[PDB]
Amino acid sequence: TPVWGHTQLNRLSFLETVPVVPLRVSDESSEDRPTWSLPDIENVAITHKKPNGLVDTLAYRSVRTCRWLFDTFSLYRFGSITESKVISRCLFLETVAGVPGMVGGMLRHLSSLRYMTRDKGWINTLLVEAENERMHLMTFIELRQPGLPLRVSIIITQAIMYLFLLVAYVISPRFVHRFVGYLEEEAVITYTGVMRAIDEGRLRPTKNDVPEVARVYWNLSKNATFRDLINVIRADEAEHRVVNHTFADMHEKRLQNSVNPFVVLK
Amino acid sequence: VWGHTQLNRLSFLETVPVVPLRVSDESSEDRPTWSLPDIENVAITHKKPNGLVDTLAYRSVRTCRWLFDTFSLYRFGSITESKVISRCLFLETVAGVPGMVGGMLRHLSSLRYMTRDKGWINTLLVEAENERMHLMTFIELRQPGLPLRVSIIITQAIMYLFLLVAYVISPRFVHRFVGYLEEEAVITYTGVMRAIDEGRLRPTKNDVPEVARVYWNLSKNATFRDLINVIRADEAEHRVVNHTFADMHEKRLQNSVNPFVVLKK
Ligand SMILES: C/C(=C\Cc1c(O)c(Cl)c(C)c(C=O)c1O)CC/C=C(\C)[C@H](C)O
Ligand SMILES: C/C(=C\Cc1c(O)c(Cl)c(C)c(C=O)c1O)CC/C=C(\C)[C@H](C)O
Ligand SMILES: [Fe+3]
Ligand SMILES: [Fe+3]
Ligand SMILES: [Fe+3]
Ligand SMILES: [Fe+3]
Ligand SMILES: [O-]
Ligand SMILES: [O-]
Repeated sequence: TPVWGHTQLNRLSFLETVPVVPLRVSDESSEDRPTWSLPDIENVAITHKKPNGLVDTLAYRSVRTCRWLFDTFSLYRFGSITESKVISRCLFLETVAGVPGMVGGMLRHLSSLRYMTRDKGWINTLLVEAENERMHLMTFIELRQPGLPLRVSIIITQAIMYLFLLVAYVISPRFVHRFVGYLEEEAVITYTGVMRAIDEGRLRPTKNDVPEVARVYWNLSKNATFRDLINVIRADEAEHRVVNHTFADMHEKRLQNSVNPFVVLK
Repeated sequence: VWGHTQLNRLSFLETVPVVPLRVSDESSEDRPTWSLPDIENVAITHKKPNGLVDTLAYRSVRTCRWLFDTFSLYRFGSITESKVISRCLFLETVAGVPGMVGGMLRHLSSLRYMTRDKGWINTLLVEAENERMHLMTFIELRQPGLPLRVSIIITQAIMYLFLLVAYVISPRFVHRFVGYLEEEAVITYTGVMRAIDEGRLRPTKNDVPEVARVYWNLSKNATFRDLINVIRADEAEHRVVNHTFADMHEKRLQNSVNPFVVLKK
């Protein structure tokens, strides 16, 4: 269908159409949407992959070290579970889950560009992750819109974590791939916790008007609940878990410059 | 069957030796869909410098071109096919950079500020994947020397850092610079097409590479000329797209909706 041809290609600008384009939520993201079956991802589960040497271990300790600081500073520990404290958590953390796949994608892109070699499907995997995690932010910001302290600390988090991820990937992209491996091992835990807690009525959900952004992106029928939204977000993290653990492994074996195994499922 | 059982496995390393190399996976699934006789009337345009920033973006490129052409010897002697491919190989390394840094910075901005991005990221990201496909194509038709492989490495560094600070200081200027660059590219890519029609240039690569034939949806009959003709249209999509995006900045419209994402749907 698209009416994009040479009369449009010889234009100077389309600045003028800008005021008459609708803001339909589906545009927020590309069409590489994830498609999960609620009854199948329902049985997603908590795994843990053994660290192989020093770098796998450094990686695993840092994620533990961070889970522990975060969990304590943020008071997630004592008090009952709450809607408020779940989404506030997911909101802040989702800002930093978006970074990794954009540094890997972006650097593997640049490498492809300077030794003029073929990437074999790695770049388009990482950037859909980055995107897919950015859409995790976009959903929770429909649910809780935070205030000035939490926002200022999100900005300093990105400054710090952009710098670490960036310079970690240049020196050991296995490290960073291992690190998201384990990062997501914790993401999966935290979310099955939230579903379990709904199922045992300890956190019975108030936000069931699932946002339009999330309905389009996960193709969810109108009658979907917070628990159904959460699960799918948890299913996404199990994928990333396997992808960054498969990617780390591949490096360990010196298979960086080999086909991205997840291209086949497509 | 991509479900829990696959998501609950730890690693898919054992699958690497059983997955085959396919040209269709070297990019995403967002491919140019051109029809040759339509895109034969792409054309050289020039946007008016609207103000001090544009004038600076334009005068940078014009000097980059003058310098590069006297230093590369483009104009010295006759057009040859080695001289065209040499050049476009060099330059198409540089060209993949801008969309990526742009795409990245905007991604980053939606995360820290928690704001809709409204279609820019992807367009700016497939824009980088496109230029890299041009590049993967040109690596098939020539494999450059050691001298040039070094010249290409160091030039990434200067250019990467340049756009990094440029896009943080002023995205208006970058998009314009990019818009202007892609005027010049269409000029070159028409000089070439015209050189073929005249017989001043007789390509020998009128076997077009596999990567390119499924990236662009061409036939095994299509030639060098036809390849230069789908690429040129890519360079004119980035010409408009980018001059529009930079008009959106000049007007404080850089957080409205990217208009092209309707111009598809
Ligand atoms: C391992 C951690 C939390 C588990 C966890 C979650 O519980 C959730 Cl809910 C998500 C989304 C993720 C996403 O990765 C996630 O990693 C602590 C990470 C702390 C930092 C990175 C510091 C503050 O910079
Ligand atoms: C020669 C130049 C421009 C013409 C031109 C072309 O002739 C071509 Cl063939 C293309 C593809 C493009 C793509 O954008 C292109 O811009 C100068 C480019 C900049 C440098 C060399 C240094 C890094 O600053
Ligand atoms: Fe994650
Ligand atoms: Fe996430
Ligand atoms: Fe190009
Ligand atoms: Fe270009
Ligand atoms: O996440
Ligand atoms: O280019």
